[PDB]
Amino acid sequence: KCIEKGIVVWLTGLPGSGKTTIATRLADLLQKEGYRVEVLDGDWARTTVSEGAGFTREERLRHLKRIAWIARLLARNGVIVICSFVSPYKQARNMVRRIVEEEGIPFLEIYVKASLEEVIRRDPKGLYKKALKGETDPYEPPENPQLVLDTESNTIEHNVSYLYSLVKAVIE
Amino acid sequence: KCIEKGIVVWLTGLPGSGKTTIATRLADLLQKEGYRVEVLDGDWARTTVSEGAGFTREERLRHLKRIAWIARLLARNGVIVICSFVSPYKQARNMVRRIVEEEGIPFLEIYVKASLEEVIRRDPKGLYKKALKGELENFTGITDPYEPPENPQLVLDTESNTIEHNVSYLYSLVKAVIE
Repeated sequence: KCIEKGIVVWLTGLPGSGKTTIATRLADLLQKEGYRVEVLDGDWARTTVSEGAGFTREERLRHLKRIAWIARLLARNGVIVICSFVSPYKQARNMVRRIVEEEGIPFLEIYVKASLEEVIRRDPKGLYKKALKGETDPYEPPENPQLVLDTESNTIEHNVSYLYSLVKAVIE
Repeated sequence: KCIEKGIVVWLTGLPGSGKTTIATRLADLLQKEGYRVEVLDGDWARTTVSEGAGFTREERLRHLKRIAWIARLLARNGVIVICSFVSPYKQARNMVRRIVEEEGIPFLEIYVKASLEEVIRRDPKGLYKKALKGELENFTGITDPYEPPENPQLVLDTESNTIEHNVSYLYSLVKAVIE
């Protein structure tokens, strides 16, 4: 398919909330339909555009602005860009939104909601190793997310379906 | 317009050689013909994707590798990516080429040729302003001897030919490659 303008889908939520799997399944659906799609996540970024440590808030902010700009270039060239980043800070996410919206590109902020208690209770191993590896910063939910995907009340498939519906309502 | 895969046109040369003027004029030509085009240059990068980097040789590399990836992503989605950056080192440019070619994307290294004395002579006012405000270490013409490409896909002699002749010459190579 050859659409003039794409969109930016921003998945924000706690690590372990299952953001990437949702992003991944969404991408498969859209690609199968002929859409140009790019999934951008921290794993990818760490080795490519954001390689070079930095966990200071100044650094993460520079990292997020960079992602925002990359999503803006791709979407303005017809790509559906799906971003999966914890992006815990509201102000940071709002800065990302403005960069994308300045281009006239739709910015769909998706809150992938999971409970902090449940995420740590199911992964004591990971918490422990993050403690050993050098891991105070509370997650700030969106004030106006275009969608909230409750990963605990619904199945991954129904959540993917909810997101796919919104995407199509926007791009079709 | 719609093409399956784009290309990466990498302009390399000394600051002041005319790289960016060439990039923009070429970009204007292709867009007017309906192609999806993005011009990536240092001034843009400096306030966006590479906004807070120093200028150490390792810092510049991180930056160039980053540009190579952004270019690769755009190009694999049908975009003609025209790049104009300060990349005096062959190794650095070879690393950029590798990243692009890996995706199977054509990488055209264009040498915008102008001597060091020539770019200095061209812009006295500019030399003085960077020096007076201490924003040198950027004018790599001296701080980092430029290493010409061993085998560029094209050479644009900015001393012998006009910008019109050169933009037109680059445009023919680009059109020959994108079909």
